[PDB]
Amino acid sequence: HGDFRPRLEPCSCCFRTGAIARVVDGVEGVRLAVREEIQKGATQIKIMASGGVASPTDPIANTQYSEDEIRAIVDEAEAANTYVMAHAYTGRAIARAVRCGVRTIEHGNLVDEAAAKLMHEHGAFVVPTLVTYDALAK
Amino acid sequence: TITVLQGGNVLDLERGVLLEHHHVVIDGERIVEVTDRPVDLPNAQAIDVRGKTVMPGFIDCHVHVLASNANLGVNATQPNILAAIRSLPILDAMLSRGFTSVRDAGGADWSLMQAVETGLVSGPRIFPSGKALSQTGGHGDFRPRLEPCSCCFRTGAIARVVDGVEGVRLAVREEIQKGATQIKIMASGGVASPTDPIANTQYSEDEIRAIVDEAEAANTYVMAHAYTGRAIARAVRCGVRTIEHGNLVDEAAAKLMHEHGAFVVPTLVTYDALAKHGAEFGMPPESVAKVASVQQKGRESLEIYANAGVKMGFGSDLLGEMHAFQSGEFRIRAEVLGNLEALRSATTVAAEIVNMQGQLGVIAVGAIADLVVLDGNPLEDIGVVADEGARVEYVLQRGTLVKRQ
Amino acid sequence: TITVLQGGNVLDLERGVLLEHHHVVIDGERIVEVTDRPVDLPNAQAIDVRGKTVMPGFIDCHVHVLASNANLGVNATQPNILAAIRSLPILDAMLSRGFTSVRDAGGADWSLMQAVETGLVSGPRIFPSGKALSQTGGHGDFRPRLEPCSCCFRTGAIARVVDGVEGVRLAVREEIQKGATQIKIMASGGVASPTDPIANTQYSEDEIRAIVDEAEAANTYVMAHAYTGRAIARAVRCGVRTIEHGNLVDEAAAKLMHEHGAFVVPTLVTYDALAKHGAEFGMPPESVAKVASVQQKGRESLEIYANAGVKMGFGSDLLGEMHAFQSGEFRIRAEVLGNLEALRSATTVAAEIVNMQGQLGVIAVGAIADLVVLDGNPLEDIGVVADEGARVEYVLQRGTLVKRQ
Amino acid sequence: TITVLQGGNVLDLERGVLLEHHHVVIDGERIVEVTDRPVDLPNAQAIDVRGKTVMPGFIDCHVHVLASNANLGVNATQPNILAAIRSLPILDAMLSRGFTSVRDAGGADWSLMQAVETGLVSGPRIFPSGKALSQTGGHGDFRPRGLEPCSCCFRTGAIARVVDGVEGVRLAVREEIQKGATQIKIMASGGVASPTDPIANTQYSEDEIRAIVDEAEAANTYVMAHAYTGRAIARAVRCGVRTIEHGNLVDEAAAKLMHEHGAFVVPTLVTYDALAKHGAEFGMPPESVAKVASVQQKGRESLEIYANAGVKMGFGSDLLGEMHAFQSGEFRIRAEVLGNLEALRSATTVAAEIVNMQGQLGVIAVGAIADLVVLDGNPLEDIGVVADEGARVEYVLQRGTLVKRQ
Ligand SMILES: [Zn+2]
Ligand SMILES: [Zn+2]
Ligand SMILES: [Zn+2]
Ligand SMILES: [Zn+2]
Ligand SMILES: [Zn+2]
Ligand SMILES: [Zn+2]
Ligand SMILES: [Zn+2]
Repeated sequence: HGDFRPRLEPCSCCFRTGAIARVVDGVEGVRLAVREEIQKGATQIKIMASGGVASPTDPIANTQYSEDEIRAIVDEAEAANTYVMAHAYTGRAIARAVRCGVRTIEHGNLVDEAAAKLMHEHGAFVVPTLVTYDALAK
Repeated sequence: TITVLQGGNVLDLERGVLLEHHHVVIDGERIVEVTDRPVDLPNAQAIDVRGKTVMPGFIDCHVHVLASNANLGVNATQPNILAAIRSLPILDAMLSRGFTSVRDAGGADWSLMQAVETGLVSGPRIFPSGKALSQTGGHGDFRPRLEPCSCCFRTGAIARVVDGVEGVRLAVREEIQKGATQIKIMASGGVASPTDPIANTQYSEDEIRAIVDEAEAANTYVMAHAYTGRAIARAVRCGVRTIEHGNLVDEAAAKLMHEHGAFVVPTLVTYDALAKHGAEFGMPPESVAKVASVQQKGRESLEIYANAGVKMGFGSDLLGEMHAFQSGEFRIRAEVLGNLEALRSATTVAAEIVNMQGQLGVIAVGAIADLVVLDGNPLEDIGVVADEGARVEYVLQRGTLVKRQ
Repeated sequence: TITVLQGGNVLDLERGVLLEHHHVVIDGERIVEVTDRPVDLPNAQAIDVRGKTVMPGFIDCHVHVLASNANLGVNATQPNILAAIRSLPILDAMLSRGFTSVRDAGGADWSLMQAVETGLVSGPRIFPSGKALSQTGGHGDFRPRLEPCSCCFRTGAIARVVDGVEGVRLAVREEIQKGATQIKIMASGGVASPTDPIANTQYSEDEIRAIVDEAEAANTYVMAHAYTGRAIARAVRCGVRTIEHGNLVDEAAAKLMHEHGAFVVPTLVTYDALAKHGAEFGMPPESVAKVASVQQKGRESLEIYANAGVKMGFGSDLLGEMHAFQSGEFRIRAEVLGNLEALRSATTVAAEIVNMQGQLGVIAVGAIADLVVLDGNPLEDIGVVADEGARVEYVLQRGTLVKRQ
Repeated sequence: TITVLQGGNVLDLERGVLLEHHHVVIDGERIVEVTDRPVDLPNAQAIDVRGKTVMPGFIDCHVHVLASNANLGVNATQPNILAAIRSLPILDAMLSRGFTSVRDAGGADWSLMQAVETGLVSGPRIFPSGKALSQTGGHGDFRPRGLEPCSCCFRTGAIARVVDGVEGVRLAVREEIQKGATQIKIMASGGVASPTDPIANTQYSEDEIRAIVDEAEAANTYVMAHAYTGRAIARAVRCGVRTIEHGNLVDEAAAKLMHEHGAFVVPTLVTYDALAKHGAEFGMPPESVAKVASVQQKGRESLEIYANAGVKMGFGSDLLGEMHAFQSGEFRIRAEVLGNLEALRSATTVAAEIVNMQGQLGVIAVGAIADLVVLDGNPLEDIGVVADEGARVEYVLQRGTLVKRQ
């Protein structure tokens, strides 16, 4: 959901201040990236854990990151006494993310009650963002 | 507007009969009516299909559209534009043979699939794998027996070499970003590659599992090249959906396959072709050495699969000028299982493999209008489909008529 | 075997007259006889050409065969196999307009050349430049106004970016290894690039001299893109042999060009097309700001060149769907210099540019059978050529007949 | 629409006289009339400038807009988005003092230029250099005497980049021009604000400099060059650099050579006074303030040498950090040696020539761009009406529109 490359590859050495996301894969890759972000003084960690609307190549129904990666990220955030926030639409995408230990779910427009129940139980929060969809409608 | 195939004998595959003098009505790209009514045609393109079999367009679940010559090593090193050009005839010939859809097993990309869909290029609908994943020294590694590798994708390479869990994870995420519809791996040694004996397994289980997971994360599946029962069993246990070739199964592995709900796509016709014109068409001499063994159990494997109840899809896997023999696989399969089965393999079972059950491989209301009009009855003579081409005189694709023969 | 175009009016260009009812005799790929003899036809393919002009195939000295859309930036970034596919119509159309040879000004390679020569693909013989050389921020640099840089050659890319004496030396050596027939460089600001104003020069004299040398070492020459008299003069003084566009010469630069024996290839049609459909066909707004100025002196320059006695070749340089207007350059030139000269630019002078003196661009004994058959006389009505292919009904290429219209 | 400054005393600079009660009529972004012919347009938008001097807006030929603190080492290492933010008050303040154009001498890029031109940000028009070119250990190289690691990407707070070698510089110039520099800045000498280079010695080979000049000329611009001594100056000019920065230690030999080649100078005397008082105080390293003692001596003196050899002089300040406030003081310093006509010429007619905008800026004439300052008093007799930190300028107009009311 953060990869804005159109449908060749090798990206990009260094960070543009206009960039929302960075692209990192792999357990050691994410682990580092979280440590880098916390060093640079983030207060919490955002990940994309499902497809979205604003990115070119990902349909919304599919999931992002392995459970190993997400678990590594949640651990590195907890290690710095903070939490992970996670962008995620479907109940399938939410449920996994929550059980990997993420604390807040962003958007969450397509929950079933099963995933909702799991959220409540784990004590995870949701941050709906309904207004953006009406604006992107018009 | 709107089209009617009138007076045909519509092949219904789940009941296993022709339905004579049934009309089929196409609106846009979809089939709207199948009936033996006198039908109410005002502004319909009538095409008269009296006493000729009309069946769903064929689906081939294992092609390499870009294999324009039998030495895959030298196929990879041909210049890009030239690799692309040489695939254009291959795509045309397939379509004229009745094949309105193909699953490409490494080579074709999303661009090629777009080129047929926008109509820039004549061919079957492509379901591209992107590039097959291969471990180092694997069935996709075409380096001879020193190697530093190679940081740019040649458009005529069938495969790419990637090792390790994060390596393969990233490669799948790449391939799906570039727009693969499914993921191909090499889970065993093969024939067309320099260094791997056929009995050996490829990729650890951690690698395969990682790959399967990334495919499922993008709501698709992994197809896996595998010969022996050992190489098949572990691939299926890791979660691969379709097995390619599969010539050396035991019934143990077939039972496991059936239990997991895994498909096979045998490609027997490629071994018969590689037998006759192997070293002749420029495939390296020690690769034709390996081709002797797999074709033996080839027909025998078909029986094991049917006995275990494992669904079987149609596949050629022909390379280079041997691409002509594509339709002969129908015969090969009809000789072992009934020619009802042979036709089912390329239609209903196929459509399921590519997740288009109800969309392709069946003449029914709501389905896509990918039709073949056939001079004769395939249900009694398999030769009407299995003769290089010959006896197919209409090919319809997504509503429109693309071949008149 | 053997072919006769009988009873045509053969255009002889150095005398400037039609030769009525002269038969032309083709054996293999070569012209064997040109005569008004009743000719001794036993087994020849007679094609009747009574009352129709037969002239050499046209040679366009500046095309971009791969420029399939007007934004050369986005052209570069389109997928490889698509870039290749999309050039096929472009090549086909050029030929059917009567162009049997093109010199490609960056984009096309040896593989494309081969595709047409082996007859895998329809179109003109190509004299490929490989990739246009361009300094950073130069006319072939398509990055917008803090830049990371790439390392693999996209097949839609017109240019590559190389700087430094050694860098350009290596680049020339590389291009010729890959099979370039001549070397293209950008020696000045242009129109189709984002960051360079047209008035300024590109590459040091050191870099250009090195490039020319590496060219000459492979017994070929350099073609140079250049507008103003200042940018031109220094390129000629470094020893570049052809000068592309050249819209803003003064007579001091023209005189020098004459003195050194340097050609020009103006490309006037492309500015008229970019005038009408510039921002309309997807070329960036600040590039069409730059197209206003160069077309002004465009026609005027031809007179300057003619006056100082500088040999002029035919060039279109059209991009994207504007490729159709190719023949229109005949009109534009015929309106300023006679339509003799206009025809000379695409035949006798053109062949000299590509070093095929006596091989192409002349109907004579021993020359290559690249013929156009024309319904009308171009020596009086230039429109019989300059009408997008309307009045050309036969195109012969290396002996064989390729267009019947 | 249309604007009139009415009844102003229009400074004409080539004659050196006020023209009292002349009206100046702006249409769009251009000046269309300077006259005393009563103007008849009610549709206009008018501003009463009775008994007030209206002159062209000032141009400063040497600033570092991004130098938000006096330690250029630590300026380079500040986070990007902060580096940007902190330059906004600097820009806004320069504009209020009457500077409507500035030539940035490394730091500011094309993005900043755009930000003011599209009006996203308040400040003078910028003529960006991008980044100053410097050799290793050069006036641009802020690495301590170690060492030799490091550096990947361009920090937006960095004044310079280090590049060495003929091809290296050639490529760097092309890069800088592609990124949208209007001219090229190089260090051709030791300096004051860098750790390792004593001011006496020269920087860059003649091959390097001459390659730099060529690439700049190929892009129809010029090279500006930082140099102190007559030795360092002469060779720079021999290699074809068009303007020389600072130049505090000329001999009349170099000056004469400068006049001959048509090369300009931009002294920046004010910065050395500021670094004298508040040098080590505002956080510039203790051995950089050791170097500042010497250059200010010959500073005032050099002005006379330049005048004598007839070498054109442009206004420059080159202030760092909070010392940015002293910008206008450079007028008084220059007035005290050469006439205050000359002081005003340096920031107008001469400056606009330096930035190749002769006739476009620095002159109130028909067809020129409407960059105007309205001044309470007459600078031709009291230089303090300009040299007193924004005190006596109550109107600033930029490309037609009014941007400061004070
Ligand atoms: Zn989000
Ligand atoms: Zn295979
Ligand atoms: Zn295969
Ligand atoms: Zn050009
Ligand atoms: Zn061109
Ligand atoms: Zn300086
Ligand atoms: Zn400075």
